[PDB]
Amino acid sequence: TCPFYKKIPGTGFTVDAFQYGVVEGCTAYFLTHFHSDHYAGLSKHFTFPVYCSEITGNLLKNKLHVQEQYIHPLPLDTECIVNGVKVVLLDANHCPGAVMILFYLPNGTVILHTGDFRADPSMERSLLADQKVHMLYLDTTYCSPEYTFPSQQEVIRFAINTAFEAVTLNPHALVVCGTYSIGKEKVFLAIADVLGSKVGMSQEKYKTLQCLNIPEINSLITTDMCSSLVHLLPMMQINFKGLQSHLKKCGGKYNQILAFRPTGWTHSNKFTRIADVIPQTKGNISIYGIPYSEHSSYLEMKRFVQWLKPQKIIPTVNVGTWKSRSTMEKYFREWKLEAGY
Ligand code: NI
Repeated sequence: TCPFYKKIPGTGFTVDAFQYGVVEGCTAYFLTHFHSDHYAGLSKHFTFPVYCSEITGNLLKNKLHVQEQYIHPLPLDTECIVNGVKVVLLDANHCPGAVMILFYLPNGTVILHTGDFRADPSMERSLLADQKVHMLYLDTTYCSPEYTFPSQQEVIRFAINTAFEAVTLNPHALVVCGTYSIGKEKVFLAIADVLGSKVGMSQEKYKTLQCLNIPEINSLITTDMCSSLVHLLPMMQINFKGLQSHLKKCGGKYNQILAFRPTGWTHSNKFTRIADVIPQTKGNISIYGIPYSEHSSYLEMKRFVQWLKPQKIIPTVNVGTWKSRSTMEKYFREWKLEAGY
């Protein structure tokens, strides 16, 4: 049974609600992005209309085999009528194809559903500038002041400078980057660009990347592992055992691995600056955990919400415990008292 925070009142619409069977009264199922917790339940046997971005619809057709007749891609930043209701899709600054959804209800209420997002001041000059929002369905993943991390640009500068120094010292070093979903592609693309290499990967991951409308992608990635000195592997394999085993497979081309695990936040964020980050090392293998987030920090979230001034907030993450729900409600009231709405 579908929870209340996935239903849009006064419509036949749901958001990210594919794992509940046939939802009573639902005429259109929206999908914000192609991450497994959000598409859980979709498959080639799905027979109701799915609304989404073009990139999400490429992934639904090629990776999950959803039939074409049920995929309804919408352009971004463009007013569209769906089943009698005006909607707009906005870039969520999350993974490729991820959107926020503005719903203009027939009674005059305006609802923003952020999906998953990383708030940015550039959103203050989108189509959100133009009118008031009554209800905000908010990605609260990091809604507590302990959740701090650097800008994505600082993180990428650290990664590129670390990889370029290692491989210039030792031209026989291999760079490996962990992945387990779409998102965070800038990590491995920026490192391969400074090294003058294509990125090598499995046929399954190549297929996924070919769905993402990245400019000049054919110049950047390959399935020919032997030709490349930046490899992608499953995130589960980014450990000393898994990396040893991969180095065996490269036919004595390499004698060192430098590996990256883009995580979200970890408690090593509470003490260490990005500049001061060091790897875990065993023999000729070194592993860096780098804090590349595709969700809002606490401060980015608070800025967005204090600018938007919604009348009501509905969290969509961390909703399963009374302690989490009470913590989030306290911060919402602080923000509102401080800003005066
Ligand atoms: Ni996500």
